[PDB]
Amino acid sequence: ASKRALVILAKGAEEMETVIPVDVMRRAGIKVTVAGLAGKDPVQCSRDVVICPDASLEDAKKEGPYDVVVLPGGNLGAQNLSESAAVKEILKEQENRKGLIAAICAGPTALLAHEIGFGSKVTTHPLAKDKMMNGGHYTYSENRVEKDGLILTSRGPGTSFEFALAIVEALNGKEVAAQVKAPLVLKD
Amino acid sequence: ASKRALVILAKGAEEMETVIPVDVMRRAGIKVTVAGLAGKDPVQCSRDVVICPDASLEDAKKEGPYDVVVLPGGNLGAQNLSESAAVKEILKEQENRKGLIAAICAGPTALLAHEIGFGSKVTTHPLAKDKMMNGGHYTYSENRVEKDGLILTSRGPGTSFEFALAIVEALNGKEVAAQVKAPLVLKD
Repeated sequence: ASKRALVILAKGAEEMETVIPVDVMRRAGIKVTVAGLAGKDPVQCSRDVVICPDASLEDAKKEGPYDVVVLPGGNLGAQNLSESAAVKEILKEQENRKGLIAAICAGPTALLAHEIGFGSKVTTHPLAKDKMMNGGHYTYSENRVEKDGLILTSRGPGTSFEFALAIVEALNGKEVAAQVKAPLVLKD
Repeated sequence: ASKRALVILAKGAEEMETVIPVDVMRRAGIKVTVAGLAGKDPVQCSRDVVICPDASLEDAKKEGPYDVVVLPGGNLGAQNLSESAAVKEILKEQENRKGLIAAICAGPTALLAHEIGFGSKVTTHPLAKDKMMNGGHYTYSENRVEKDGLILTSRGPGTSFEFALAIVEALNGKEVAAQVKAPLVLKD
């Protein structure tokens, strides 16, 4: 009866956008797997923070399904996500089974690369808007967090807490999100 | 001419309170050393995120002085900081040379353990107030970020961005803090 979350961690990911959702989701009682795109080895994030993943993506792939798949941002991280065929397969499968897909900052651009969720309203970092909108396959929003159908997107490192709590509310409900939020000492 | 920051990372530290200041300080051009209290080996944070430190504290100790020493929170992390004689020596030396000391959430309780900065106004997580105030050696503030003399404190994971930007403003000035803040997409 435990919800499961997959966070895909590639070289160049924004470490804040990785750690905040993992931490908050685990506070909400969600079982989170931090999966390394390239294997089990430690991952050097964009600001040189080095994180050890829980598992390789190859192994985590075999322990699904997940109630949410989480794509952090970081320009080089998102580019690595966008080029990986394993990500394509994971995302296409999640879309087909109507599971939640969550991406933040530059992360949503991996959705375009993999032809995921065309027609949805999405947001990105302002600096990633042009890339996301190439072809007009999505409708753009400037909301700090945007959720359309099963696609949940957010704008940047500074929206990471709101992004993570939206995932919690989607998986575990508004009351759990509220309970997890209070000890964090967020402003609003 | 490069400012230097030491972040002391112990088992049980709050990983969000560790990664956010490191990332933001590096965006501000500060040279940050993430130093592991127990050695160079990977550190399991409070929500099971595993971070690889840049160096052992023993080695980082020899490459000072630092313009700021940063104590993350997390209840067990702060307890490990409070029990370490190496932390005592590092903090006492930083106080004597009038360098900045920054602690967040439960981190400030290590200051009391090590008799650092008595008489200053400080804040903590609400749940750590009673511990910090044992003996009446500090004056308590409920401000989200508090700075009195060379002691900079903050309240919780949700204040981590404001805490980190206050460090930047203290070391590099208000204009650099403002430049680093804009791409983060913070609300206020």
